[PDB]
This record gives sequence, structure tokens and C-alpha cells, in this order.
Amino acid sequence: AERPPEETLSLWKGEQARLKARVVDRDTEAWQRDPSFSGLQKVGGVDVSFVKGDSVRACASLVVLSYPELKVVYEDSRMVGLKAPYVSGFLAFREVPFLVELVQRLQEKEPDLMPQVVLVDGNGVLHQRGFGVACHLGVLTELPCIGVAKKLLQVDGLENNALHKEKIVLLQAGGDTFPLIGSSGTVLGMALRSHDHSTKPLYVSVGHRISLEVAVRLTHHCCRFRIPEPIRQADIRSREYIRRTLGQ
Ligand SMILES: [K+]
Ligand SMILES: [Mg+2]
Repeated sequence: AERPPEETLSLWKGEQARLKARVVDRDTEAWQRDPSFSGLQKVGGVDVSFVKGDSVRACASLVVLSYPELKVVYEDSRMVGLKAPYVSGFLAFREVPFLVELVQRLQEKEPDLMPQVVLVDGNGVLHQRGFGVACHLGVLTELPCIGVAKKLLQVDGLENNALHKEKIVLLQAGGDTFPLIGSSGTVLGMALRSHDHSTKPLYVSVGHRISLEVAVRLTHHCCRFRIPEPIRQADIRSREYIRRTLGQ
């Protein structure tokens, strides 16, 4: 509903700094150091869709897909009540509690389908304070997480200016990338052209327990369309559930 007061945003910033010390930005799973990701069998995807008329009602979805076939083997959607509006840089405080609850519900119902990695709609370390929603989910669940964003977060001097759009033009095939370098010189993420018949890139960053190069290549391998299939299937389910709720 209402934008949070400065007292709340300060506490949220403090919480992000405390948790950021737990981010692991290298590979820690045997399949991640395999040239073909042999051993990777389950890739997760999450989405939260907010109802057009209601600032309280939302639908959170978790899917698990087989790898490499990308078939849905687990799905869960839930209507939830929002506690916070969208504020850029504080996305996790609007939705990460629902995602954690979705992972806990999977652990109770189908523990053998726990994903080995989760694609999250939104940034990881490409973030105002280096701790976006993909890092936040990763630290709370200890699952490997990848941040996949559909627009460029303009932090650390990153801009969607004419030079950025030129670089996008040079991305000519599915799988082409260019690095996102902050003013500090740090590599924050990668722009990725995710398939041959899309021109607007994805922006991929490390969430937790994965390296950037592995994060980018896996994201590419999950793309049948622009949006990686685990996120895409969670989107589809969240919106269908909202539709059926309003009657349709
Ligand atoms: K989402
Ligand atoms: Mg989505």
C-alpha cells in the first residue's frame, strides 16, 4: 500500500548488510564444474504476480523442471497478502517470505524434488547494496540461486544509455553476452541474448553458491523463449491462478 517510512527502509538496509556476509559467489556443487552440467536434474523457478486492482493480493508460484528436458515435475501456487509496496532495492522485503514458505512446503510434500538451483526473477549481486532478491532467497534457503532480470538496474554507474543499446545490438545470436562492469571495475552481471528470435537481453547475476559464468550458461540452456523456462512456467501458473480466482 503506502511507501515505507525511512525508519523501515533503514532496518531493511541493515538486514541486507547482515545477510550479505553469507553469500557464496563461487560454485559449490559438482554439477556446476561439469562441462555439460552432468548431475544437474532439477531446476527451480519462482514468480510473484500482483493483482491489477488489489495492492494486497498476490500469487506466488514455485515450479521445478527436469534438466535438460525442462518438463514441469512440481508446481505450487498460493494467494498471499502483501505487507509492503514495491520499492526498488527492497524487492525481497515484499516477496521473499512467500518464496521461502514455498520452498518449505516443497520440503514437506515432495522432498526428493528439491531443486538443485533456483532461477529468480530479479537481480542477485547486481543491486544497490550488492544483495538483491536472488541473494536474499539463496541465503535464507541455502539453495544455489541465479538472478535473472528483464531490465537493467541502474546501479554503480550502470546506465541504459546509447552505448548500452549499441552493445545490445552487437549481441547477434542466442548465447552472446557482454559484461556489466560497475564504475568500481567490478563485474556485476552479464547481459545475455537468450534465444535467436529475441533482441532484448536478460541481465544475469549471481545469487548464491554459483559463479557468474556458470549462472549465465545455465540460464541460456533453460531458454526455449526469452524468459528461462523455470521462471516462465511459474509466471504462467501465477497468472492462470489469478485469472481463475477472479472467475475466468
Ligand atoms: K516475480
Ligand atoms: Mg515473473
